[PDB]
Amino acid sequence: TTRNDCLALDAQDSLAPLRQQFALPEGVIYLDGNSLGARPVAALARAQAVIAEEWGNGLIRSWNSAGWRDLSERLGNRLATLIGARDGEVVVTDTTSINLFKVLSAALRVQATRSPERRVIVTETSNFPTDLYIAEGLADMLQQGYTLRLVDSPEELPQAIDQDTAVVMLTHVNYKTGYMHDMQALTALSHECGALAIWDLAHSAGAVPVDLHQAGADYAIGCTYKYLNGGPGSQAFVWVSPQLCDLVPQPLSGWFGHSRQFAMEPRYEPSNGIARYLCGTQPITSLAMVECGLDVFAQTDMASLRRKSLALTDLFIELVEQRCAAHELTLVTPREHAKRGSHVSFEHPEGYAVIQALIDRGVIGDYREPRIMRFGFTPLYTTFTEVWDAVQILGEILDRKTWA
Amino acid sequence: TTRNDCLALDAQDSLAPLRQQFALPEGVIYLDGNSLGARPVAALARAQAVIAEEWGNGLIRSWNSAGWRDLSERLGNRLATLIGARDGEVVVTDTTSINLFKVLSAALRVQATRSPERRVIVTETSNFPTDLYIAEGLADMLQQGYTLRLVDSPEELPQAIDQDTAVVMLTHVNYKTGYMHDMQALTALSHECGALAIWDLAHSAGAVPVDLHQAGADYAIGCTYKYLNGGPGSQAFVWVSPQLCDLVPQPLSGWFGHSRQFAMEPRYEPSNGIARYLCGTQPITSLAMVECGLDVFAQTDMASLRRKSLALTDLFIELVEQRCAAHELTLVTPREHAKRGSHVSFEHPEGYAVIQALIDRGVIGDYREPRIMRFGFTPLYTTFTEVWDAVQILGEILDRKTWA
Ligand SMILES: *Cc1c(COP(=O)(O)O)cnc(C)c1O
Ligand SMILES: *Cc1c(COP(=O)(O)O)cnc(C)c1O
Ligand SMILES: [Cl-]
Ligand SMILES: [Cl-]
Repeated sequence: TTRNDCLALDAQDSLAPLRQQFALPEGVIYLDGNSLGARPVAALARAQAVIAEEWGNGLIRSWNSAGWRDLSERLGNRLATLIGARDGEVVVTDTTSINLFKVLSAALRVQATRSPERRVIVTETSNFPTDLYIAEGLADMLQQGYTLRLVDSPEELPQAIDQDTAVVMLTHVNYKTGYMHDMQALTALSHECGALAIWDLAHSAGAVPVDLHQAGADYAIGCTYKYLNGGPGSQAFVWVSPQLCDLVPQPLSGWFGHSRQFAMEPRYEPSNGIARYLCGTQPITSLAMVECGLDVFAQTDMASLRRKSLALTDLFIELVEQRCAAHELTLVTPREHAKRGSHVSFEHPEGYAVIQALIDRGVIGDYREPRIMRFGFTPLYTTFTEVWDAVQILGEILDRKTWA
Repeated sequence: TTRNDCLALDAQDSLAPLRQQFALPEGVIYLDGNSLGARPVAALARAQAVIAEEWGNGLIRSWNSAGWRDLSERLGNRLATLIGARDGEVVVTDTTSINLFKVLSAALRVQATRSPERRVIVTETSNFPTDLYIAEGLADMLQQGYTLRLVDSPEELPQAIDQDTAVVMLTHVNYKTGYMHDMQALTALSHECGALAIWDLAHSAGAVPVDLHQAGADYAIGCTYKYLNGGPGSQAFVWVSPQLCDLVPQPLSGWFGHSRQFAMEPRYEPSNGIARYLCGTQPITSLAMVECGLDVFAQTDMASLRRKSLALTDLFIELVEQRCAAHELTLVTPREHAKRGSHVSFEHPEGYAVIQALIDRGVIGDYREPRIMRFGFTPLYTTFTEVWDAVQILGEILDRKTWA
């Protein structure tokens, strides 16, 4: 592959116009949109309106006159289009850690009636730390004998899922390796074994095709600030299968989840449907900007984005081997597309130092322990040519030992 | 009292210059800053910088290069100055409902070791609904025999607090009546009885003098979007007495509360101190604007604000009686200052209709069930003359039966 081949790929790229809907800083090749999505141009004006007009002038009236009262649900309805969910099934609220607590609590309470004695939550050792920590906090508070089974690889999951399994809790795309689980198959296997399946979509929603209904998933959660480009710390989302949602309340039972059809008397009464997963007053300025990120996706579809994403990661892996073969890089992301998300990770003995030398030259990925260099490929605003230019900078750094 | 007396009060008002630090809409007399605080002028430019510069240009780098990593703690440190807390004791994160869940869980777990068999959480029937609902959700998830004792008036609290009381959970200023508890005395009595004391400061922080250390309080939570003027749905805060903080973990154990001195391995390890009450990634744009509200308070103190607040509520009550005596208004807020917060509530048979007729004329309070008309007085940006003008509009409405 040559630079000219990459320039041609960009010329043929039907998604090219969508890049213009983002305000990217000059000179930067941003390969960390899997950790903080780049900014849609419209986010600035949207926030200016929330602040100056809705808050500043409307004040408390804006709960009605600016639509704030149903923002979590309208945003959920938009996001649903990207994950095989329907209207009235998704809300955007709180954070991924919090939402996981809500659905894991709901799942264990469903299984306490259905199948008591089931006490194990199966997951992976390399799961995103907060998912582990939240599951550990919940189990520690409940007692007992709720315990966590950490499995050291994806292939060991089937033997760890058995009659003792209350819940299988997995992040669909591994935050370190970029390995992608087969959602439908691991869900079917969880159900076969009697367990409910909870999927963290942080590295999936807006990155790869997801269809929660088709997969038979029970609960899901994820972030809007990564591939969905919602802004820094923008609120997470939660989806619950209509089969399960109204069976039990979730424990973070704040007033926004109270039924809207009856007055707020001393006794909590949950809303029918997903609105029961609402809790408290949401940071509105940050919440409103989620819309700007979602709006860009409306101009294409996840099949088209998946296609460009695979072309970008294929190109990155190929170019790194082509240009940097004579250095000590080890691919940790699967070569096989069905097991691949939208990022690529290489290990390197001085991976931290190389990542910082790259950042020092405007090529921004990130470092994960141990020794992993992670690069996210975001087809909405990443070009093929900038992949070439990024690898050339990496090659220059490695050849010159700039990292030292 | 006359309008000219009010004009003179404004001329003598040493706090008058602080009003100019808020961008208020023309023609509005805003008496709902106890529900959504008015906008500091600086909030717009602050958000513009977060969006355009920190997010848009800095991207993921801003976790370091814009201070995002310690924002919750720096904001907590600022807020601490207003509630008798010290550095390293307060964080601004999540919402009041969520934070209450964190501290109530911590309190019950402390009491499960200290004094098992204690199973009652005492509170009031007229407590803000979400506080009740969160306590109900937690008790319902734990089991058992955790139960809630709802007390129908402030004077009935002493007899409800006994040897069975794990926790006394109270909102310091009643959201409906504006009645203010004696924090120090009810805390002392809770401790005398063996209970821990949790105080919701939603209608207290930034409104009345608070000193959590002097009061001997165990845990506290509150909002930044009311009297602290942080913006719509701006994040809540939580304080924990240093005596208790490190005794147990709180159950919403997300990664931001992990110790910063050690790597993020599979096992959660809480930070020493208040940082353990952090959980997940916070909505940064909304969080940053909390600073603008806190900054105004730095230019005065809570004694001075308390003084002007009492002068405003005294004036409102007096003017309403002076001008509206011949109508069916019933004062529900205590006349006695030591039992009074910073708002005034009147009951009226058609209270809802009167509140909307007032809103229709730009005088904005709110309606609480049943039949309560609530008006918040915010000395940072409320003038004495606008109190006069508001009452004159109320008088015109009542005389003409405009509410019909
Ligand atoms: C305003 C208020 C709340 C708000 O709760 P959120 O979870 O922030 O919506 C809670 N409790 C009390 C007493 C309040 O006054
Ligand atoms: C990004 C990410 C999170 C973030 O959690 P917050 O509570 O939003 O900070 C959680 N889990 C996974 C798998 C992630 O990729
Ligand atoms: Cl990540
Ligand atoms: Cl309120």
